[PDB]
Amino acid sequence: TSQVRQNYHQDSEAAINRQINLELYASYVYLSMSYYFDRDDVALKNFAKYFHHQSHEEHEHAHKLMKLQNQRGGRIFLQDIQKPDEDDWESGLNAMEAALHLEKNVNQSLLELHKLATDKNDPHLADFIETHYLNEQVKAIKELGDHVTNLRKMGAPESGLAEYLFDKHTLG
Amino acid sequence: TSQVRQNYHQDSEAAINRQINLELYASYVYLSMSYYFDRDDVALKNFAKYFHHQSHEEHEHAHKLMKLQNQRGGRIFLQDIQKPDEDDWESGLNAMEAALHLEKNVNQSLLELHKLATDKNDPHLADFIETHYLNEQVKAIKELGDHVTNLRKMGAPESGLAEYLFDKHTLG
Amino acid sequence: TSQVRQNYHQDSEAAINRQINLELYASYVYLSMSYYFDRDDVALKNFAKYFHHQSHEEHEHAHKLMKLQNQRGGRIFLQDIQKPDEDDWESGLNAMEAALHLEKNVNQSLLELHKLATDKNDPHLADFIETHYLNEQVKAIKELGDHVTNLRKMGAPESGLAEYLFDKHTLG
Amino acid sequence: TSQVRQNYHQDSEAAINRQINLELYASYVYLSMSYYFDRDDVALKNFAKYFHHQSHEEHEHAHKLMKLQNQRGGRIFLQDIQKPDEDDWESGLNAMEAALHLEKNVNQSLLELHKLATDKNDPHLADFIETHYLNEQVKAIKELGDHVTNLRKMGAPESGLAEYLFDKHTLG
Amino acid sequence: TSQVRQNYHQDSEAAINRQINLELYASYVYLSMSYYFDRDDVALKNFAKYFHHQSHEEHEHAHKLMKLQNQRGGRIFLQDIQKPDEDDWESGLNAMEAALHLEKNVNQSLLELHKLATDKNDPHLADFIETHYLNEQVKAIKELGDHVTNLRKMGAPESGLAEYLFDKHTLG
Amino acid sequence: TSQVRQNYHQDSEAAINRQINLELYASYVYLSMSYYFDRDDVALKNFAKYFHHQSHEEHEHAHKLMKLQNQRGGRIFLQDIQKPDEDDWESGLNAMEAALHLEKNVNQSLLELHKLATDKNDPHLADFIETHYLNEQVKAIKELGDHVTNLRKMGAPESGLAEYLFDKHTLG
Ligand SMILES: [Ca+2]
Ligand SMILES: [Ca+2]
Ligand SMILES: [Ca+2]
Ligand SMILES: [Ca+2]
Ligand SMILES: [Ca+2]
Ligand SMILES: [Ca+2]
Ligand SMILES: [Ca+2]
Ligand SMILES: [Ca+2]
Ligand SMILES: [Ca+2]
Ligand SMILES: [Ca+2]
Ligand SMILES: [Cu+2]
Ligand SMILES: [Cu+2]
Ligand SMILES: [Cu+2]
Ligand SMILES: [Cu+2]
Ligand SMILES: [Cu+2]
Ligand SMILES: [Cu+2]
Ligand SMILES: [Cu+2]
Ligand SMILES: [Cu+2]
Ligand SMILES: [Cu+2]
Ligand SMILES: [Cu+2]
Ligand SMILES: [Cu+2]
Ligand SMILES: [Cu+2]
Ligand SMILES: [Cu+2]
Ligand SMILES: [Cu+2]
Ligand SMILES: [Cu+2]
Ligand SMILES: [Cu+2]
Ligand SMILES: [Cu+2]
Ligand SMILES: [Cu+2]
Ligand SMILES: [Cu+2]
Repeated sequence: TSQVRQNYHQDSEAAINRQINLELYASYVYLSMSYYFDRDDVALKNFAKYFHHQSHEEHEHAHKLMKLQNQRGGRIFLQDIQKPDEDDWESGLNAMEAALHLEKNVNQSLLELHKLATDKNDPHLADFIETHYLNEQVKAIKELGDHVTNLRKMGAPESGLAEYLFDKHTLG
Repeated sequence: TSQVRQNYHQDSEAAINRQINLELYASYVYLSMSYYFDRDDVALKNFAKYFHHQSHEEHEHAHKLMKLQNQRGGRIFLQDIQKPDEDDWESGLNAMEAALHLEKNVNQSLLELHKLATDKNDPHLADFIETHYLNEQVKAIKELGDHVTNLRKMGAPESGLAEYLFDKHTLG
Repeated sequence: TSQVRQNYHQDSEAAINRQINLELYASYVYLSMSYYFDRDDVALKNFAKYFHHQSHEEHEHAHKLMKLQNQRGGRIFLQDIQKPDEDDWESGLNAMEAALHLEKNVNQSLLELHKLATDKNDPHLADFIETHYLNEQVKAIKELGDHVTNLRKMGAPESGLAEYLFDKHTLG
Repeated sequence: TSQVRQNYHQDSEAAINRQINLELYASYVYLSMSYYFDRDDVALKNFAKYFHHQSHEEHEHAHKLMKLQNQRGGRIFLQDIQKPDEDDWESGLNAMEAALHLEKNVNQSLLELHKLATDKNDPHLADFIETHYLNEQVKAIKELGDHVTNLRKMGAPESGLAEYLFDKHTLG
Repeated sequence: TSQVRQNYHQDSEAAINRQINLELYASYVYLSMSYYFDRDDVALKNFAKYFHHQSHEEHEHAHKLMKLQNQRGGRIFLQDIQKPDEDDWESGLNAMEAALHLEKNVNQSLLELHKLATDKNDPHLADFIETHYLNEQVKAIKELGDHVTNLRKMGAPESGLAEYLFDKHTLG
Repeated sequence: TSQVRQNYHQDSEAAINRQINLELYASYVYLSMSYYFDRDDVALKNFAKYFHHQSHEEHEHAHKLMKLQNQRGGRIFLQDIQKPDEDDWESGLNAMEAALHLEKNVNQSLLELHKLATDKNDPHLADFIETHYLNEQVKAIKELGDHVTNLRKMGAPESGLAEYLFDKHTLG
C-alpha cells in the first residue's frame, strides 16, 4: 500500500483506470475525425481543426486522471486504446452526431464513477469528478447539440453547401 | 566543357532545359486563368488573385532550374512558351480541374527527371528535385484537389452562387 | 482512386498506416513512462517531464504521417494502440534503456519503409522519410545512449542518489 | 458584345492582343539575358540583376495591357511567347545594344498602336498608351543608350576589365 | 559495438574518417592561402579575408562529420593533416584556380561517399551527404568558377591592377 | 630579403615556423579530446565544450604567429599537423592530465623561443612572446592543474559520478 493512500477504495482505483482508457479512446476518435476532414475528397479544414482541438482536450482529461491516480496512491494500469468504430465519418453532420453520442457515453461513465465515489464515501474523488469533469461534459454536449442543430437546419448532410458554410462561419 | 562541370550528364542538362520550359508554360497557363476571372462576364477577383499567385510561383520554379543549370555548368537553351490549351476557362471549377491536371503533368515530368538523375548517379540533381520540387508538387496537387472537392460539393459549376461564395470564403 | 493520387503504391499506403500506428504506440510508451516517474514511490519529476516531452514528439511524428497519407491520396486506417510491455518501468536507467530499444525498433521500421519507397520508385516518399524521420531517429538514439551511459557511470540503478542527481542536473 | 464595351474597335482589340505578346516576348528576352550573365564563364552579377529587373518591368507592361483589354470589354487571346533570337549574348555591351534595339522595336509598335487609337477616335486608348507606355519607352531607350556609350568609351567588349568595372560602378 | 549503432557499415565508418581528414586538409590549404595574401609582397587583404572565411567553412564541414561519426556509433580515427602542395600561391588567380581544383576533388570524394552509402543501403548517411555537403560543393565550385572568370577577363595574373581591383570590388 | 625585414634572424624565422606547427598541433589534440567526450559511451558534453574552446584558443595562438611571421618579413612554411598520440583519452581526468602535459611542452618551446630572441637581440620578438604567450601559458597550466586536482580529490577516474558532477558544476 502506498504511503500516500488514504480513503481510496480499490474499486475507485479500478474505475479511474477504466476512465483513463475511455478519455484516451475519446481522444483517438477525435483524431480520426480530424483527419477524415483533411481528406482531399472531404476538405473541410475547420471541421478538421475543431476535432483536432477536441482530441487534445481529451488528452488533458486523461492527464488529470492519471495525475489523480498517483495523487491518491493508486496505480496506473493502461490498456489498449481501441480504434474508433468508423474509418469513414460520412459527413460533417454525421461526425457531430457521433461526437454527441460519444460525449453522452463518456458522461454516463463519469456519472457512474461519481456514484461509486459517493457510495465509497470518497468526497475528494467525488469533488474531483464534479470540478473537472461533469460541467465540462455538459458544456461539450450542449456545444455539439448546437452544432448538430445548425447543420440540420441548414440542410446537411445532403447540402454540401451547408457543411461548407458552417465550416467557414461557425468553426472558422 | 565548363570549368565547374562535374558528374553532370548531357541527358540531365537536356532534361533540365525541358523542365525550365514546362515551368514557364505552367506560369503562362496560370496567367491566362488569372485574367479569365478578371473578365467583366466572369468577375471572380479572388480566383484571379489565386491563379496570379500560382503564376508567380511557377516563375520561381523556372528560376531555380535556370540557376541550377548554370550552377552545374550546363547551358540554358530556351524554347517557345506555348500558349495554353484554352482561351476560355469556362468556370472556377473547370479552371481548378485544369490546374490539377496541369500539376499532375508537371509532377510526372519531375518524377521522370528524378529517375534520370538516379540512373545517371547524380545525387546532387536527385536531391535538388526532391528538396525544391517533389513536395511542392504534392502540396499543390492536394490544395487543388481540396478546392475541386469544395466547389463540386457546393454545387459548381451550375451554381454561380457556389463559385461566388468559394471565391469569398476560401480564396479571399 | 483519389483525384490526387500519383505514383503512390498500395504497399506504401499500407506501410504508412502501419508506421502511423507505431508512432502512436511510441507516444503511449512514453506517456506510460512519464507517469511511472510521477508515482509517489519513484518521484523523479524531470524524468517524468522528459518522457512526457518525448510522448508529444511521437504524437507529432504520427501527425506528419497522417497528413502525408492524405497528401498522397492514400486512406488512413487506424488500428488499436497497444498498451506498453510494462506497467512498472523499474528505474530511470531501465526506462532509458527501454526507450533506446524502442527508438531502434522505430528506426528499423522507418528504414524498411524507406527501402520500400525506393523499391517502388517513390522519391517523394523516400525524401519524406529522410527529411522528417531518419535524422530525428539518429538524434533520439544518440541522446538516449548518452543518458544511459551517464546513469550507468554514475552508479544507477542501484544508486538512488545517481538517478536523483541525473534528474536534477541533466533532465532539469 | 461585352456589357462594358464602348467605343472600342475590333482592330484596337486585336492590336492590344499583339502588344500583350510583344511585352511578354520582351520579358523573355531580358530573362534570357539575365541568366547569360549568371553563367560561370561570364559572371557579371549586376548585369544579371539589371536584366532580371527589366524582365519584371516588361511583365508589368503586359499586366496593364491585359487589364486594359478586360476593362474595355475586349477579349484576351494569348499566343506563343517566342524564344529570343540568341542563346549566347556575347558580352555586356552586345546585350545592351540588343536591348536598345528591342526597346526601339517595342516603341515602334506602341507608336503604331497610338496611331490606330487616334484613327479610330479612341482617346481613352490613346491616353492609356501615352500615360503608361510612351515615356516609359523613351526613358528605357535613353538609359540603354547611356549604358552602351559608357561601355564603348570604357573599351568594351574587348576589355573584360571595362565590363567588370561597369558592372560594379553603374549596375551595382 | 556501440549501443547506438544501427545500419552503419564498417566501410562507411572508414569513409567518414577519410572525409574528416580531407575537410581538415581543405581548411589547412585555405589557411595557407589566406596568409600568402597577408605577405608584404602580395598585400591583398580581401583575398586574405576570403580564404580565411573558406578555412573556417571547411572547419565546420569537418565538425559535422565528426558529430555524424559519433551520432551513428562509429569511432573517430584522426590522421595527419598534410601540408598543402604549395607554400607560394603565385597570384590571386592561381589561388582561385587551385581552390577550384581542390573543391572538385572534395566533391569527387563526397560523391564516392554517397555512392557507398547507397550501395550499403544507408539512407540516413546518403541524406546527410546530400543535405549538408553536395549543394555546398556545387555552390563553392560555382563561386570559385565565377571568381576565376572575372580575374582572367580583367587581365590577371599579369595585371597586378586587375587583382587589386578584384580584391576591392568583389572580395571587399 | 623582404622590404620590411629588420633585425630578424633566420633562426628566429625558423623557430616561429616550428611554433606555428606546435600551436596547430595543440589545436588538433584539443579537437580530438572534444569529440572523445562527444562519444555515446563517454557523454560528457561540458568536457566536450571545454576542449573545443581550447582548440579554438590554440587556433588563435597559431594566427598571431603567422601574422608575426609576415609582419617581420619572414616566410611561413607550414608542415604536417601530426595526429594526437591517443585516439581514446580514457577519462575526464586523463584528458586533463594530458592537456596539462601538452601545455607544459608548449610552454617549454615558447621559453626556448624567448631565449633565442634574447640571444639574437630581438626585443620585438622577445616582447611578442612575453605579451601574447608566456602568461597565457601560465594561466592555462594553472587552470588545468586546478581541474586535475578537483577531479582527483572527487574520486576520478574510478568514480564516474565524480566526472559527471565536475562536468556539471565546473565546466558547465
Ligand atoms: Ca480492437
Ligand atoms: Ca504554338
Ligand atoms: Ca493488447
Ligand atoms: Ca519559335
Ligand atoms: Ca494626353
Ligand atoms: Ca495625356
Ligand atoms: Ca607530409
Ligand atoms: Ca534526399
Ligand atoms: Ca533529401
Ligand atoms: Ca604522422
Ligand atoms: Cu494532435
Ligand atoms: Cu473527456
Ligand atoms: Cu469529451
Ligand atoms: Cu504577374
Ligand atoms: Cu512548378
Ligand atoms: Cu505548379
Ligand atoms: Cu500529454
Ligand atoms: Cu517517432
Ligand atoms: Cu521516437
Ligand atoms: Cu524573375
Ligand atoms: Cu515594355
Ligand atoms: Cu521595355
Ligand atoms: Cu571603384
Ligand atoms: Cu582562423
Ligand atoms: Cu568542405
Ligand atoms: Cu570546400
Ligand atoms: Cu571547432
Ligand atoms: Cu597555444
Ligand atoms: Cu595552449
